[PDB]
Amino acid sequence: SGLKKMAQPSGCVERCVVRVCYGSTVLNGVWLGDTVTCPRHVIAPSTTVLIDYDHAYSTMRLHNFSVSHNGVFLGVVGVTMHGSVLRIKVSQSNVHTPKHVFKTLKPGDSFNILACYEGIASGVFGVNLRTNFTIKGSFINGACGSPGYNVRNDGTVEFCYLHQIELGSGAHVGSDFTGSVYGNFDDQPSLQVESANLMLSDNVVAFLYAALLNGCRWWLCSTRVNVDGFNEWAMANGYTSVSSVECYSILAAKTGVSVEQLLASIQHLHEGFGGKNILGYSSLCDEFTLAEVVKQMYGVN
Ligand SMILES: *[C@@](O)(C(=O)NCc1ccccc1)[C@H](C[C@@H]1CCNC1=O)NC(=O)[C@H](Cc1ccccc1)NC(=O)/C=C/c1ccccc1
Repeated sequence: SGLKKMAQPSGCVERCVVRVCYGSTVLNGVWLGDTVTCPRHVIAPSTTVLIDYDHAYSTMRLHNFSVSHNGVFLGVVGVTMHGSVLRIKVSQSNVHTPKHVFKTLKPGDSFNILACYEGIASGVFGVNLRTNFTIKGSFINGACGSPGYNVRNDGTVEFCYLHQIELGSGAHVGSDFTGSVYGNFDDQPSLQVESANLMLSDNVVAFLYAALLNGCRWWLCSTRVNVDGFNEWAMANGYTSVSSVECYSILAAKTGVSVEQLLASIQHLHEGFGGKNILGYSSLCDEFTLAEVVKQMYGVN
């Protein structure tokens, strides 16, 4: 039993990370085959004023790159720019390149961030892409380029995030590997503020199924609320819509509690826990996808 917000093992990704230097600026790159992808502001001239990236890229000289890994040398052959990322071609093909694909996160999706500095993985943690296209992460200076990823069952790494910026709120933004910044924020020192963050209802439902299956039932209401009724309530209260109730059929089954009843319970529980806890949490928790709960409670053989 238990529910921990865990990260998929980081090993396959650790060996794809590299230090990318331009001038004196240093951040992380993701080396797959003979390409290091990395955030493009490694070439930015300065933080305070708006950056002409077109100009920076046209005036960018290869001789000021230095791409290393654990002290070893990767040569730069050339550099293209694609949205907010550079694709640095390099002389060696990363022998540790994993079977991978590039995949763009929708909000609600969960993924793993490997926090890296100077091309070295320092930490790993799970996180959800929020409705406002930010994540709540922990990144200090030098964390840009830290990759985010998921790993499928066939061992396939889905590379889906490259850390780029921290908004004034503390919320974190990155791009996918095509260079599209999540939520169409700009990788500039500008004043951008994120929309309001909604509670990811689906994840709250899965959380509550998990609580049930871990013998935590005190909160459970005898009220039922249908999907349309819930969705309407949600808009008014800072919550997302809830997906088809059939998604949860396995957990409905195993607990004998319907989504409808959990949706209702969500509404009462919105008002506070009264000093009680649900699996340790003191307010409702949307950290966990359905898939996470199912995998964590049932997902071996
Ligand atoms: C990255 O780690 C990074 O770009 N590092 C470059 C670097 C500078 C100095 C020494 C070593 C490396 C960093 C990550 C931030 C820092 C704290 N937490 C983070 O997530 N990114 C930034 O500092 C960026 C830099 C930048 C990018 C693009 C254009 C200009 C500057 N800046 C910001 O995150 C703050 C800009 C901002 C954006 C919106 C609203 C307010 C402020």
